[PDB]
Formats: sequence, structure tokens, C-alpha cells
Amino acid sequence: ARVAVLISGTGSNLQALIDSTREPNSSAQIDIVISNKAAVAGLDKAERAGIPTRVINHKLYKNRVEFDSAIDLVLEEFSIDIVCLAGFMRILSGPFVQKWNGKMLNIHPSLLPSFKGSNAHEQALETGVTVTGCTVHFVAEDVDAGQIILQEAVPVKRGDTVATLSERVKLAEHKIFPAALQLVASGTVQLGENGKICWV
Repeated sequence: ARVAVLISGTGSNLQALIDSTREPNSSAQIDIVISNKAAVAGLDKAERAGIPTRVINHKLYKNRVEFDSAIDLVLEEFSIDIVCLAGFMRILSGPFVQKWNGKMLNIHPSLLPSFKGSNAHEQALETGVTVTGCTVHFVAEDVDAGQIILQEAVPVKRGDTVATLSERVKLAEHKIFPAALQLVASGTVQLGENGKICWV
């Protein structure tokens, strides 16, 4: 399966995905890395791996449905089968999420039914849970509510801050994101017709 990773920052998860797809048994290949910003060091890691990089910029023109179309064009140019959101800070339009239904993966820093949103760690700490984690799921129109592929629980330690807890959860992210991409790319897991995850 041909893969495109959309980033917006450092992209630590991108590196994990790059290392994973380079293994001989990987059923996925990363062909294009699309960045939201044009500075972020995610593009550099892509370059070091010899992966085509390419930017966009909202400031360049139009509404939302357009910006996504500018991306979708690059996706068509490279014949992409699967999309991985690796720290892509920019909501997608309803049509784009429609076009790539069951073909776009996202990693969220919480045991998902809980703490949906962009500040999951702050919520977890404020709520006082002793166990949190991360989730890889198919992207649906309903934010952070697509079908769950994999999850990994991570303990919260007393005195934890966003800096220390995110660091611990990040180690779990580097494990399940690549594993989930392999499950989807190999055809082992797919968005089920009954709406639920299907393990063939």
C-alpha cells in the first residue's frame, strides 16, 4: 500500500513510521510527506529518508474545502492508498473525510472514548485519572470518534505534568501507530460495513 503522512511539526511519529515501513516485511511504503507549515523539522526527517516532501499554506488561497483539495491533488499525483495524520494540526473538511473514509489513520493521546480534543493530557491530569494512554483510529467526520484500531494504556504518575506524561505516552504512540498502519496496509484490518472494525 502507498502511504502519505501529513505533518505540521517535528514529527516524532513520522520517524517511527519511516523506520517501520523500511523493514523488509512492511506492507506499507511512505511515498509522500505533506507538511502544513513550511519550516517544521518533519520535512527534514522525510528528506533524510529520501521521501518526497511538499508544502501547501492556507495563506496561499481560498476556503477550507479548497486547502484539502490542494492536498488531495498531491495524493492523486502519488497514487496514495492510505493517509496517516501524524501531528497534522488543521481540521479537514467533511468531503475530504468522506473521500478517504476507512483509509486515513490518526493517533490521539488518550484512551479515546475519554478526553477527545487537542489538549488530552491537560484534561487527563485535571480529571485525576491514574491511567491514560493513546489511540489509533480511522478518521471520521465526527472528531476523534472514528473506529478504534489499537490502543495502549499508560500510567499517570503523581506529580506528572504535560511535559512528563506526554513523553511517556509518546513511547506508546511510537509502538501502536506503526503497528496499526501495518494492520491496515496488509489488509488484516479494515473499516467494517457494519461501521465497526473488521478483522479478516
